[PDB]
Amino acid sequence: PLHIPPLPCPFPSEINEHADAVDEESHTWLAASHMLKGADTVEHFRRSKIGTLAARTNPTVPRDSLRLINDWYNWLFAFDDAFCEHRASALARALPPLLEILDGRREPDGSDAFGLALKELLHRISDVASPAQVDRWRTTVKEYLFAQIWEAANREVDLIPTPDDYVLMRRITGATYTCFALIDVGGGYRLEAEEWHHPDVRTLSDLACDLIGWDNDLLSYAKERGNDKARHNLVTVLATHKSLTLQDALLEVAQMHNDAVAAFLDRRAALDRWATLPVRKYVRGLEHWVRGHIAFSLGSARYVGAWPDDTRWP
Amino acid sequence: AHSFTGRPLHIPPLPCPFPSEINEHADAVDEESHTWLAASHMLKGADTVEHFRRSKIGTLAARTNPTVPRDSLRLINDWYNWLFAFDDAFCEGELMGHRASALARALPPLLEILDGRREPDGSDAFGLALKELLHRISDVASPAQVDRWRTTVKEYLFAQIWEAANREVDLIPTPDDYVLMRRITGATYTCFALIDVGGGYRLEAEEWHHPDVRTLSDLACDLIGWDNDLLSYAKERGNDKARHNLVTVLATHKSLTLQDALLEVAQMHNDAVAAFLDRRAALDRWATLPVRKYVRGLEHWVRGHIAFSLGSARYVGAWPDDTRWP
Amino acid sequence: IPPLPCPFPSEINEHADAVDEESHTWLAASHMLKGADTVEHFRRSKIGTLAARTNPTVPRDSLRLINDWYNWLFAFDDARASALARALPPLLEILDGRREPDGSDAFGLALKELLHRISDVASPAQVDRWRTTVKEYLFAQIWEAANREVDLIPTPDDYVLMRRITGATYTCFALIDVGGGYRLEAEEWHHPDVRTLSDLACDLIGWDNDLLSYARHNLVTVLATHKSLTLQDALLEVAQMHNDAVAAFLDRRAALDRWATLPVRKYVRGLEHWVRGHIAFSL
Amino acid sequence: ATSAHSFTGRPLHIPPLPCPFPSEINEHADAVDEESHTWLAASHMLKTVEHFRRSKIGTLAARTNPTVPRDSLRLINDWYNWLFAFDDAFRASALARALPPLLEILDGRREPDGSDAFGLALKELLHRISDVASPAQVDRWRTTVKEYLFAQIWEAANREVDLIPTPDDYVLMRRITGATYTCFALIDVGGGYRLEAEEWHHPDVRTLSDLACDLIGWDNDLLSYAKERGNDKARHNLVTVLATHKSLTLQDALLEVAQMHNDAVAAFLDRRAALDRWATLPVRKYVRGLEHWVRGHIAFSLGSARYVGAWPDDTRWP
Ligand SMILES: CC(C)=CCC/C(C)=C/CC[C@H](C)CCOP(=O)(O)OP(=O)(O)O
Ligand SMILES: CC(C)=CCC/C(C)=C/CC[C@H](C)CCOP(=O)(O)OP(=O)(O)O
Ligand SMILES: CC(C)=CCC/C(C)=C/CC[C@H](C)CCOP(=O)(O)OP(=O)(O)O
Ligand SMILES: [Mg+2]
Ligand SMILES: [Mg+2]
Ligand SMILES: [Mg+2]
Ligand SMILES: [Mg+2]
Ligand SMILES: [Mg+2]
Ligand SMILES: [Mg+2]
Ligand SMILES: [Mg+2]
Ligand SMILES: [Mg+2]
Ligand code: NA
Ligand code: NA
Ligand code: NA
Repeated sequence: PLHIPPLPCPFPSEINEHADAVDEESHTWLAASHMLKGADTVEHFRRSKIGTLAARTNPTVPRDSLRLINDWYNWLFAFDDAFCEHRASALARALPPLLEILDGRREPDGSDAFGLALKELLHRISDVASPAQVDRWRTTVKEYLFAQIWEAANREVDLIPTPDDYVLMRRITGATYTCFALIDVGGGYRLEAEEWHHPDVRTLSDLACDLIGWDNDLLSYAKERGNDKARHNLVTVLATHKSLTLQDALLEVAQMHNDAVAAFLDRRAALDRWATLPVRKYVRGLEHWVRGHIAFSLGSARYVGAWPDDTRWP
Repeated sequence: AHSFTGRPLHIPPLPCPFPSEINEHADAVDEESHTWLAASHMLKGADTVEHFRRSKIGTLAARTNPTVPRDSLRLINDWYNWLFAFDDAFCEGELMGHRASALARALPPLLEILDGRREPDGSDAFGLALKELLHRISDVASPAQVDRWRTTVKEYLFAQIWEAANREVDLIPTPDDYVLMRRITGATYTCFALIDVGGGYRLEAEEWHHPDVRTLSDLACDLIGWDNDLLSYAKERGNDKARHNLVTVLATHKSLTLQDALLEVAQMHNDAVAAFLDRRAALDRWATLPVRKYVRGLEHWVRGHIAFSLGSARYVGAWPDDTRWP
Repeated sequence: IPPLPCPFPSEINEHADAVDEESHTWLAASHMLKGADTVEHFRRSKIGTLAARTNPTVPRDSLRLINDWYNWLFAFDDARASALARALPPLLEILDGRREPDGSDAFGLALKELLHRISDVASPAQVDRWRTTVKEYLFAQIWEAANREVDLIPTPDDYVLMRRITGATYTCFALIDVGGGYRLEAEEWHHPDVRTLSDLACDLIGWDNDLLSYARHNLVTVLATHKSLTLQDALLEVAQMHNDAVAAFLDRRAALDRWATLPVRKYVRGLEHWVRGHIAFSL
Repeated sequence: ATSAHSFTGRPLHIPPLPCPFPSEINEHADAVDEESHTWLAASHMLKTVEHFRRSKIGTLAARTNPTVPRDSLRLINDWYNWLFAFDDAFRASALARALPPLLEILDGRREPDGSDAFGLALKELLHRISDVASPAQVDRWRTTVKEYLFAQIWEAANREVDLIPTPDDYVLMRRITGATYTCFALIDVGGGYRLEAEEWHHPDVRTLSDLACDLIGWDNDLLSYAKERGNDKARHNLVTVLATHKSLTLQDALLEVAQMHNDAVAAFLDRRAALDRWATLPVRKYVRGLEHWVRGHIAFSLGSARYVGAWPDDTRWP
């Protein structure tokens, strides 16, 4: 029997007071968008309680911010499942129409579910964000879209990516940065250029991004075995490239998690010496995101049901 | 050069009211930067290094950055030499450039170097040179400026996968897809990102990201990409059917003669210049000194680039002798 | 008394009466007011109605902080040039965040508490923005005393310039972005268009207060004295200046609308709420 | 001008003002100084002129701004000339009432009178700063000038009632009575760069700026003490303030100013080490600007006929 290692995290575990209402509202939005073809797919999303992830990762934001962020999470889950998760060339050639919409240079066709929804989200983000904040978000979305071609490339040649390549690319394949980009926007504040881009702030963002990607890899491993051999998963990557048992691969992912937490706490102590209020709120945002994501992933029907009944949990 | 049309082509004029200037350090820095490129071992062939020497890449750096001090010009000239060498050897090359999956899978080691997360291998000429340039930019730029440059480089690298995607299935991109992607496949934004750095100043978040500044930057980027497409068309017929070229795209998708394709590129250039002058008038009403300096930077870049493209051995020699110039 | 037309929205913070009571209790606890009659006058004045009408969008905690600051200003206004100038360095020391205040000055103790509470919800740049406006307001008081000391009515040009800083309006404009939980960047705040709108709004509030409250430091008196006008003609010229400033505000706002970021738009709506809310409170 | 022997009847020892900051001078010092002195002559602000010439104001500009290009040094040199002339040339009530016309010129709401030498010059300098600075940078400078002008009323208030100000009041007010902040406001402008709001206003950067401002004011007070004895009993001078309020001999007051100097240097180095952990390149250039200002000011003041000449012949120099 497999033992899932614990994912210790000293960060506060909180949830937005608007979780229940906004989750239902954002799910209804997703259903109305026609981004998902199957009624069964719509129901699987509903059961996953995507709005619980939104509320746990953004526990401080006002209701209208949570709703906007929840709609964005729903777009990403839908897009990730429907577009991304065969042939790198076909998928690369599909991107420019979407990039046109993202740059606001073209009206989507009436039949383009993903384009119509992305246009609406860009407009709604633009209503509550500065041009710098909008571009910050847009840049992260573009990197995410192009990162999906890299996943398609690995599937096309039927290779498990190497640890070095995977850990680098996992930071942008997961879209976590596109959600970090809405922390200040969601809270109604705005980090200045040298606040946002400060090496300490970037380092904490990168470690938070690693933690969320790796934590999802550990907990989503079981359901990913059912889809292209869990190719894009640190458990599969370490098992394959270090010739580990599944149990030892799970433990190595837990080790990398613990080491990233240690690295986060160290850099945070340095940042604490100089950080302004806006930077402190953003870093607390990263902490809520990492901890809220673990709470969500351990409890979501998206991940839990795929684990065999005899799997042990900490 | 062998003629590729039934009757001589007339290269249309590329009118531009922007000042045409050259950095006073052009001659000395061109030679210094070329020596740096040769010393880097990024280019394997002596013949390749010689064709780069003949192209006078430092003339492009000096014309596009005419105001910057010598140390700035040298750094920017080294960056242009990196881009020319990399674009020719990697992006448009036989091994990586003809399959989306191969090019995509080759990027992560380079991205690692770009993020300052890894020492290049002693034999990785492109990686060692990129690490050196990252460090030299970091010496004279704020973290926001370095990240801005790094972001434009990542956008450029990812964009190359799309070019490879087109080569792989042997298709000419449609006009709408090509004009969108041509703004990021050409690395022009990575050079715009060094205008404030080069001049010793720094646009703040809302200056850089202001819709008016982004619009002028996008129009400048269009002009440079299309102007390069017009003048590099002849040399590009010799590699991959000039697939990534507005002339090929319009000729193919609108069923135009090459002469009519060239004229439609010139019309698009004239439209972009008119759009630039219109948006510049709006920006003039609010622009701070740093924003005005950056926009003058865009104007110098567009005009200096036309002068380079009309005069560089990289482009001129591939045109048949019966080609009429503007 | 001529009308003061104003196309800016008239709104009130829903927390007006709850926070007015809380803030008045805070003022009574501060001992900044000596007389029981003065404390009762302040209670009945509903200073929190001015705070709520001039800051109608801010959350309750922001309204409470701003209401306490208005109470500090009104108390400080209620309580010669040389004496005034020499009284400032101890307030400045508290303001600088350089030393804890003595039990000795009620104004110092409360100013320190407000600085701490502003620092808790503002960036260092925002705190320094507010500090600068408070210093200018304090130094501006000396100028008023200078005129009183030699029994002079100030000239129109001197009065209109100094009236912008004698009234402390800029100290309240400095808490608009803070109160709303956002922050204008240096080049947003200091853009000539944003400074011009800030200055026109400050002009309007000062001139509106002068006219509605109508003595030596009053635009009606200044114009009547220096332009040899009847009281009625002085009142009308003040109303004309008001209408000209409103017109100037709308035209400059139209120019700003071309380029303004969302934070700048929110701030400018803040100026509009302040001008209109001030008139609503005064009437 | 001065005495052979001490006004105390014992030779006075001027304590050293130790400082590990590099002493540098702008390569354009001599040329720009002459040009700036010409400018001042042409302004008609001086009606004094010969002592300024001998004082070599341009040497202070060049020592305090050693890295800036020639055009920046010239602008800064003209501004120093404006300040030295104004401090010399300029009752609390009369002084307070003289400020608004100057404030109007500063805020562009008024043209100066054809006869207003100081207003005409201030207008020209504002426009020349505006030519090479962002609106935020111009407002930074404008704000420090206003604070400087208002601070002169506090000096007039003490003079009017004949009070020596207390150490706590004087030390606070000395940071704005001296106009030092108006010169710090041109460090980034002079260098062709610009600190962001949260760079400029960071507590570490404000602390270093305030300590640098303290150092320059106290160092000037120590070295200008003899000259200021001949002007309103050296009322506005830390030596007078400490001697009066802490019941010190003048010799012990000089030594206490040097102790405060050494304490401020130590505090600067400690805070600079903390700032080193986060500082961006523009912040590092500005902080190096503060160091050059403090050190260049000591070099200038110790060698200046403006200060050295007033001390008795038996004074013991460091
Ligand atoms: C893009 C997306 C799916 C969701 C958006 C919300 C989000 C950033 C969640 C954090 C978890 C992880 C990085 C999601 C993407 O990985 P992966 O594709 O392995 O997600 P899965 O394990 O749920 O399938
Ligand atoms: C990236 C590079 C090659 C040069 C760096 C300098 C630069 C941004 C030049 C502007 C011209 C054009 C956008 C070059 C890339 O396209 P293309 O591959 O069509 O250039 P080519 O026509 O010279 O081959
Ligand atoms: C304002 C002025 C005089 C010059 C501008 C240059 C400047 C800021 C010099 C630093 C030294 C000191 C603060 C001068 C003002 O004090 P004080 O009036 O005691 O100077 P003094 O000792 O030269 O008379
Ligand atoms: Mg997925
Ligand atoms: Mg995925
Ligand atoms: Mg997963
Ligand atoms: Mg290319
Ligand atoms: Mg090429
Ligand atoms: Mg080309
Ligand atoms: Mg003085
Ligand atoms: Mg002195
Ligand atoms: Na700010
Ligand atoms: Na000011
Ligand atoms: Na700025």
